[PDB]
This record gives sequence, C-alpha cells and structure tokens, in this order.
Amino acid sequence: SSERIRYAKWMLEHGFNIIPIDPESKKPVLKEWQKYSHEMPSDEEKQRFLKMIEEGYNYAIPGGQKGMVIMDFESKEKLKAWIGESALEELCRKTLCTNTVHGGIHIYVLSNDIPPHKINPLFEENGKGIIDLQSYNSYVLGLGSCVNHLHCTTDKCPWKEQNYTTCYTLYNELKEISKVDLKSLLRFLAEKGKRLGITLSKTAKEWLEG
Ligand SMILES: [Zn+2]
Ligand SMILES: [Zn+2]
Repeated sequence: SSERIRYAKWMLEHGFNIIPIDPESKKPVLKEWQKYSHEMPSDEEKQRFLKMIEEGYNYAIPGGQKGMVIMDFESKEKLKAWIGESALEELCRKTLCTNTVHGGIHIYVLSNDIPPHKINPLFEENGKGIIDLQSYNSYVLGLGSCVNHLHCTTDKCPWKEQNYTTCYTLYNELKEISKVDLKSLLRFLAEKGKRLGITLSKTAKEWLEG
C-alpha cells in the first residue's frame, strides 16, 4: 500500500516503537509517549496505532530506544559541504538516512554511549544550532509522513504559508540502522567543520571530552 504504512511497519519489524501524530495538534496522539523509549505499547495499542497510520496519520519514532538516536541536521546541502560528498555517501551507505520536509537530513544510528542528558545543539554556525541529537524525550517523524506547509508561518519553514506538501523520503535506499562510534563521529565532524565556521556547542564539547 502506502509508503507511510510500509515504513511504519518496517520500523516496528525491527523492534522500534512508533506513535501516531494527531492531524490537528500535530503532536503524538498520547501525551505520555515518552514511555515508549523503554517499553512496547502491546498488541492492542499497536493495532490501534497502525490503523490510525493506515487511515492517514503521520507517525513518529521516539529516540533513545535500544541505543538508537537520530542526528537531525537542518540542511542536507550544508552537510554535504561540511564533511564532503564522499563522507556523506559512506555514512548513508552504512546506515539509514532520510530527507526531511524542510530540506534537512536525518541520520539514524545505534550507539553504545548515548549522552545521559540533552547536549543540543551539537554544532553551531554563526551562533545558531544546525543539528540536534534526538535521544530520550524526543522524536522524529518517520518515512512517508507528509506535511502541508500552508499553516507554517515561522522562519524555520522555508516553505512559509505555501500551498505545498512535502514528505519524509529516503536519502538513497532503505537500509538497516547500524552502529557508529558516536564520539568518533562527532570528532570527525568537529575536525571537518572547523574550516567552515562550524563548531561544537559548549555542552557537546563538554560531554565529548568527558
Ligand atoms: Zn513546514
Ligand atoms: Zn532488517
């Protein structure tokens, strides 16, 4: 059927919980969705969730689950200039990467050492955050979810008030979320970005240096 339901089922198939997003509130259908970073909803809730998604609801994937976190970059073209085409392609060759509805890129990874607390933004350029690590108490919309930008009136949306719809799509091809050495990755990004005005945030460098 739809890509939205296919990918939602694919995440569940791999042991990751998902939660429907209410069409109106644009927030998870359950207020206490954070519990899904540590336990499953059970057969009942699951079927109910899948029905909402099949009927058209978008869905989200809570971070932190089984050591899975999502590096949420605001701009894909910026990352390409940042680490280079070769580095980006290799990274997305080894793990799942997706295009966001605003031109960003989500890189899903598994890590044995997840920050015990929020250290966002990870990096900044010209005094502003350009990437956030989505871990516990956060989520990202999943593949197939679509957003109509007509109601977006902030400068965070490039498509401000446009009668235009975009969706979360695969960067290249569907691939398993694989393990990465998070701290080693961040050091690579730090080294590559210094010559482009991209630097780690105070809290990020803190954790990175222990
Ligand atoms: Zn928007
Ligand atoms: Zn698999």
